[PDB]
Amino acid sequence: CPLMVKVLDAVRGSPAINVAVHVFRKAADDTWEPFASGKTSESGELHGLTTEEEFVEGIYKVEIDTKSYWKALGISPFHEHAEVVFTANDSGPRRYTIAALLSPYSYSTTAVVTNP
Amino acid sequence: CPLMVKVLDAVRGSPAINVAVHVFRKAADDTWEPFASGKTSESGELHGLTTEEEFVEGIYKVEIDTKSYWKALGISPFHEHAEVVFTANDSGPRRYTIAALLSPYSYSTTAVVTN
Amino acid sequence: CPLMVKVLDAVRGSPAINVAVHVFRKAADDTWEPFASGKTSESGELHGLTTEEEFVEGIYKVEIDTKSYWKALGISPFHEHAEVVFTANDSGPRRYTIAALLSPYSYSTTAVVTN
Amino acid sequence: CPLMVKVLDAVRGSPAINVAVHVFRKAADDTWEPFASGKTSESGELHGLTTEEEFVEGIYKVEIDTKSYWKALGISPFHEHAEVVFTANDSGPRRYTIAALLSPYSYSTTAVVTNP
Ligand SMILES: OB(O)c1ccc(/C=C/c2cc(O)cc(O)c2)cc1
Ligand SMILES: OB(O)c1ccc(/C=C/c2cc(O)cc(O)c2)cc1
Repeated sequence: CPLMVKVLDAVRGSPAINVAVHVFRKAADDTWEPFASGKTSESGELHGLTTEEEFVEGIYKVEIDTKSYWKALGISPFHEHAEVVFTANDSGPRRYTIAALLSPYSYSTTAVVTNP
Repeated sequence: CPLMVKVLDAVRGSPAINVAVHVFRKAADDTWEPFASGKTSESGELHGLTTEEEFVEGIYKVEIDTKSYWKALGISPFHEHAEVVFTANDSGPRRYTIAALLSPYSYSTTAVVTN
Repeated sequence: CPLMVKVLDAVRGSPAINVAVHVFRKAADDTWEPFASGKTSESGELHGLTTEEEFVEGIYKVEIDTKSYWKALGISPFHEHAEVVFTANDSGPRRYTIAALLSPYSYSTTAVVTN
Repeated sequence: CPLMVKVLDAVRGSPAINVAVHVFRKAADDTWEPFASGKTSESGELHGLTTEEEFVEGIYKVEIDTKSYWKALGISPFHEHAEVVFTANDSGPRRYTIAALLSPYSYSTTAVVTNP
């Protein structure tokens, strides 16, 4: 798994389950092209977004749909979503974990980048 | 001052000074149009971005140029920038502070919304 | 004001008001002796804890009563309190702001140390 | 594993490896008694601190030695350590993950609490 997303809920102390995630990749014309999407599992994890072959060098945006997550719990949150934008694989293939910790008016995000 | 942005450095324990910040408002065609911008002060703060009259309900994006900040310090960072996207809502008098706490591979952001 | 404490609420997007805060200084016997305390203001801030003369180098603990804050809101929290333990060091004129951003099962804290 | 600790490094974008962790439990006389200790692995995880039988109801403190971690990397950090204090198992047995994300002048901590 070259790219994994993990989402946690800071209000409930739980994984954030069924969170929609959309990944885009910047194209040659500077537009964002759809690249992959999915939703988090019962463990707050989203695996299988892409493959080693498909995950080439580029600028990627990981959009986490936090607003829909909170609304389903009856909370009206501040943000529309949480976006994570980064250059990937420009020094060769790496494994990326994008983690986010969510609250209704705040979020934290970090990356764990490893060389296989 | 209906909108203020505050940026802090989690590595050095200081305000993040001279950081470029751009604010955009979502247009009817779903495109991001420039709304306001500036550079954070010595206290890591950016004031005077807009006025009560101009800051109507809508979807706004605050883009913080974190990459340039870390590069200026010789530190290789993860993110191209930090983006904060939110809806402004009229529900009594509201002032919005968007705060961001920066590290090379991580950031936190919160909103402090007061009367 | 060599030491200020600022507490924010990540659930409601507001200052955390009327939060009890206790500051301790580590004694020679390795026990925590009370140093200063108060309750955060309407802006989530606690000023006037100490003076330049009293705030000497040493190890300090700031304890924030997060549990009472969440209980007052009907929310069951994880932590008994939030504790921030640090050394004050003389290295030119320093002012310390200890900030904390609170959620029911999580908190972030940072130090803003300036001249 | 009723109690696990996970530590991440926000400067390097990596697990925080070889971080010392000490767990204490409040005794009847209100003193902190040593309960368990260990250090994080190459994945930033610390498993096997305790057992279901030993991890009874109580108030626990998890002390993460962040200062020693940073000093070994040549950084002089702000905090002495990061402390996490919580009541455990007072509504019956739960599984606890205590996570922390570290920077030299800041840290974030969250808990993931699950019912097996
Ligand atoms: O079970 B796991 O593999 C696991 C469990 C918890 C985390 C938490 C990460 C995290 C991210 C943040 O942005 C802030 C924070 O305090 C913690 C990661 C992996
Ligand atoms: O105008 B002020 O006096 C002010 C306003 C907001 C902050 C926010 C701090 C903060 C701390 C964290 O640990 C995490 C985070 O996202 C933000 C600080 C000072």
